[PDB]
Amino acid sequence: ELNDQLRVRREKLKKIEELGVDPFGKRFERTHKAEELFELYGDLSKEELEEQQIEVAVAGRIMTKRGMGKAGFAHIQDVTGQIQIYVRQDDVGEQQYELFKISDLGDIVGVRGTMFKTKVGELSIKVSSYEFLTKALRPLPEKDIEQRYRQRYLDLIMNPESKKTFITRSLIIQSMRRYLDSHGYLEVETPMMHAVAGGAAARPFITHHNALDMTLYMRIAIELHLKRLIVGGLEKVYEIGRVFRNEGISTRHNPEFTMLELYEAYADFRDIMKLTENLIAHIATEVLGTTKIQYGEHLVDLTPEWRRLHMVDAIKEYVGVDFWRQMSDEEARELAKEHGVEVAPHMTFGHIVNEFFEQKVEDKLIQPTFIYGHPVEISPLAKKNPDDPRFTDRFELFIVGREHANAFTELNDPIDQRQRFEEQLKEREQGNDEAHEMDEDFLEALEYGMPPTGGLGIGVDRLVMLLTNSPSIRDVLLFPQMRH
Amino acid sequence: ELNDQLRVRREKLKKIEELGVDPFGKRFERTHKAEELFELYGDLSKEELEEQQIEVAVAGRIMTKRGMGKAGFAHIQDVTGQIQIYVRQDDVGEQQYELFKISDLGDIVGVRGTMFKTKVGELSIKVSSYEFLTKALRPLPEKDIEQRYRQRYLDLIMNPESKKTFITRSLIIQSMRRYLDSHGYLEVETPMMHAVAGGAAARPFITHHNALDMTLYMRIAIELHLKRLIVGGLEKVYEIGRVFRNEGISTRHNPEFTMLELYEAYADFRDIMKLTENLIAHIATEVLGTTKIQYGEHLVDLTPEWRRLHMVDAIKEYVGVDFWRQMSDEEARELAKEHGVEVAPHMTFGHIVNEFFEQKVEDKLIQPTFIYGHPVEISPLAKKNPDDPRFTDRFELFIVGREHANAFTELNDPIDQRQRFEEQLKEREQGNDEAHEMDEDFLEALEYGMPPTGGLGIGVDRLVMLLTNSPSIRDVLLFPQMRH
Ligand SMILES: Nc1ncnc2c1ncn2[C@@H]1O[C@H](COP(=O)(O)OP(=O)(O)OP(=O)(O)OP(=O)(O)OC[C@H]2O[C@@H](n3cnc4c(N)ncnc43)[C@H](O)[C@@H]2O)[C@@H](O)[C@H]1O
Ligand SMILES: Nc1ncnc2c1ncn2[C@@H]1O[C@H](COP(=O)(O)OP(=O)(O)OP(=O)(O)OP(=O)(O)OC[C@H]2O[C@@H](n3cnc4c(N)ncnc43)[C@H](O)[C@@H]2O)[C@@H](O)[C@H]1O
Ligand SMILES: NC(=O)[C@@H](N)CCCC[NH3+]
Ligand SMILES: NC(=O)[C@@H](N)CCCC[NH3+]
Ligand SMILES: [Mg+2]
Ligand SMILES: [Mg+2]
Ligand SMILES: [Mg+2]
Ligand SMILES: [Mg+2]
Ligand SMILES: [Mg+2]
Ligand SMILES: [Mg+2]
Repeated sequence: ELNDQLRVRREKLKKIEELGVDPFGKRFERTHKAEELFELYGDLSKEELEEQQIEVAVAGRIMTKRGMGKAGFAHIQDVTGQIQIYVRQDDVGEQQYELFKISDLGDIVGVRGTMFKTKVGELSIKVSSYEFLTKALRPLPEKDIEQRYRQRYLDLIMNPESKKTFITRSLIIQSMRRYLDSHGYLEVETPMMHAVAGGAAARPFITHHNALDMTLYMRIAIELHLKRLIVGGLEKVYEIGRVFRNEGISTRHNPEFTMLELYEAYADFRDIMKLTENLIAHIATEVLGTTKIQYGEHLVDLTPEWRRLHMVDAIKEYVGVDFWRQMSDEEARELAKEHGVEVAPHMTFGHIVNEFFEQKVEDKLIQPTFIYGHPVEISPLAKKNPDDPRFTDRFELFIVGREHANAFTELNDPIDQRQRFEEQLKEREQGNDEAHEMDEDFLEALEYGMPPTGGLGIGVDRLVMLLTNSPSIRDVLLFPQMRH
Repeated sequence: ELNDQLRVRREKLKKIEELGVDPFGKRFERTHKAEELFELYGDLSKEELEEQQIEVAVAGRIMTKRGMGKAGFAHIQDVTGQIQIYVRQDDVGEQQYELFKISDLGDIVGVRGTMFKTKVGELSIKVSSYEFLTKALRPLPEKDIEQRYRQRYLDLIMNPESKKTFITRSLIIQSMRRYLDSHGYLEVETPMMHAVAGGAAARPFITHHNALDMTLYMRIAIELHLKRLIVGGLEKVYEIGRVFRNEGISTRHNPEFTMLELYEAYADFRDIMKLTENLIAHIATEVLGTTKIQYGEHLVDLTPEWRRLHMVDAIKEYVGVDFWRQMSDEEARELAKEHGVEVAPHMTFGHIVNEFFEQKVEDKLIQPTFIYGHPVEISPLAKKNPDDPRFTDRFELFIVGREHANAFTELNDPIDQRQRFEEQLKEREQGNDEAHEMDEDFLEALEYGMPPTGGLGIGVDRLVMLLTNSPSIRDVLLFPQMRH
């Protein structure tokens, strides 16, 4: 097992050093990637290749190897795929051949040679120069799901498919910045360490600054500092960055994740709905070529315009209870009991409406849907709806049964905002340890005047999951948080 | 007094509501920015303007106001600048004119009207519709440095040159990603919360995950996880993200900053030198239009190729001391005493060489200089130079007397690497509380084989300071860390 093959690999390490070669290599110049070779010469016949003597230089990890006396084959793998190499002793010389023979699966090498096809028609490289680049002290794993996440590098090597999800992830984010940049939004960087962790309902990670002897909280949202920039007059700003929440992991939750937050002065949540469907459609179109995608067993149509549905109307359609009716908190609690909806001590009418939605409705929303009108009690930073103040002009985007975005007509009334924070502090006294805390610096900012604004927050990891048909967030994160 | 002004603004808020207006506004559609207006017709005589009746719609903060009677003026400011508005009671009507009259400096408004020039020919908007958008409860500052950092929004409103710095910052980062993307590097996101804080010599911020009951350290570098991706076979990766160091602030230090870390398989530190100068020169050319820049009292030429200077040769040129000669630790300590170079208990020849450089040489490196050959003792993750192993194939980029980048031919030998960490542990016991920790997970990764690689780390904030002629990092960070 270990120390077994391990001792052998250490032994070969010394043998290589004794042959006057650096077992960990120097720089190496390549001319092609494996895939490029196939694209360019894959359809040429054995004869055509012999007549063109195309010389190339490539490098990669040895994945397979078969020795045959004075000559041998091996498949080396680079970031684009595998290419077979053929090494003959009489061609590369005794010294280089000795290096080929001592080479192990896992070792990394560089080669120069001419393109040719074997009798089975496999495009290969007839090696003229064999360069040893790096000795692998451990063998490639036996070719479990957890190892893929615990040791991502092994996943990337053994499951060539896996890298594609991450390449696509980069294209998704680049497409996102392209759209926002071209539409006038300024990409900014605001603090990730806050005096007060606000902007969302979540438990924060607490830390300490030694030199300044100060308690800091990793940000649970980007909202409050971006709003300060709107007060500052920047008008259109966005930030795609890490957010941290001290909470358990799930197929859709990781303690550190990437969120897009953006704010636009002079817009309201209806404008943000349009921006959201356009942005996501733009991304899907550029990256996948279409807005009609497959996710799990669902055919999801991301083609704008998406469905708009008030949360109360959603509960009426999917459950049957009509919360448009003015009722007491006690009446709402009774309904919750009758319909199997779990509620907490601090909850009143608004919280209960939301619980009805989350527990009995949201998982049925497969096609992109803008659920709007969130009760005021759970929307401390959103402006109340003018017609019915029990609700706010806020919406959440639901796709394949989960929330992908959250946005609102931002609350810019400082007096109302202070009141919302006071109500949140009261909720905390009643058991809601996720309630928003007071932020006087933020209220001060609002007092200098924040224009009417439309704000948006998108879970980038979740969007990447949707567009790559990944069932878990652990599949779109290179190094997801692992349990002890 | 200020207290008096607050009461007044508080009462005006009530009078506006009494006028049936939402004092915090609704969405407002605009057609132009203040600067666009001047660009499109800042020279068009009042005649043509009067004939064309060019209707426009803008919005912004009232910075100045003047006039009495049934006609008045005001200068509103948007993200691009200021534009004078002319409001006449006989045009907008009684109710709207009353709103104009009650409007305070600081309040935000939207207007629709036609372009025109006053007697003095000042481009202005002849208002046809006056929309009150937001009441400022606090007065704008009457037209302190640290105060501008504490309330960045006030700075952005009162000082237009500051906002430009941040717009330029975004352009610099955009230009950086374009270059890297176009040169084949894959943009990735790796963990910011680590089991073991490694990749640099620095004190970490410590935190705790409750549900997992796990101690986590905010990353002090991005290196170790990116190296895992190189083992993973990704070949070219980069990440521009936040890094956290539990240390005091300075003219070029903030507890959380942005760093670019990049790794390229099959390249060495010389290749990285070229990449670094080409990248920075590219960004300068794109953003400033030239590689000739000004920083403080210095004229800095960023045109490649930059000077390459070995640390030992730099000390010889500036201090008159030669460290190429083989010498004992005591001989080095003797030289340190003679030249007034402070040293710590855990220091030997290698550390002392670096102390000579940092204490007597670095501040004089104004023009871009690649200082290379750092002693192995202070380079635990860099490969030793083949000809003189007392030094490593590492370089730091110095410009205007400070370090902007750190890079090396990566140490891919797992056996050597473990030994480097062991020597680091020894130093920690000798008083070096910034010594690197023993990362078994990282060592395991190298044991599967990491190809020869060239790595780079650039302080983005410092690069932004350089290209925006900002004397402090506090000038290029929207919200720099404030003291208590
Ligand atoms: N820790 C947990 N473990 C298991 N189940 C849990 C759970 N927390 C909640 N659930 C369950 O998931 C369902 C919905 O819960 P909700 O609490 O209503 O929604 P959420 O998934 O927690 O996102 P959040 O409400 O915080 O979004 P936010 O606007 O702040 O932020 C904006 C966007 O950021 C993204 N986002 C938020 N948190 C994220 C995370 N930790 N990881 C990745 N993305 C995240 C999302 O796209 C979100 O729309 C319910 O069944 C609930 O019980
Ligand atoms: N906190 C402090 N306050 C006052 N004086 C101090 C100080 N720390 C050091 N000094 C003094 O500055 C001079 C040089 O000290 P050094 O310790 O050699 O320089 P450094 O600025 O600390 O860069 P470092 O070595 O940590 O960067 P790294 O490659 O790891 O990482 C790669 C790149 O990241 C950037 N970077 C590193 N730390 C940063 C930070 N905290 N903020 C912004 N950028 C940073 C840089 O561009 C660096 O090249 C000496 O006089 C020293 O005493
Ligand atoms: N929940 C959150 O993280 C919010 N800060 C996302 C943005 C909502 C609209 N302002
Ligand atoms: N000291 C640091 O932060 C290094 N991780 C910067 C990169 C050096 C080259 N690998
Ligand atoms: Mg949550
Ligand atoms: Mg939610
Ligand atoms: Mg949400
Ligand atoms: Mg430092
Ligand atoms: Mg240094
Ligand atoms: Mg440095």
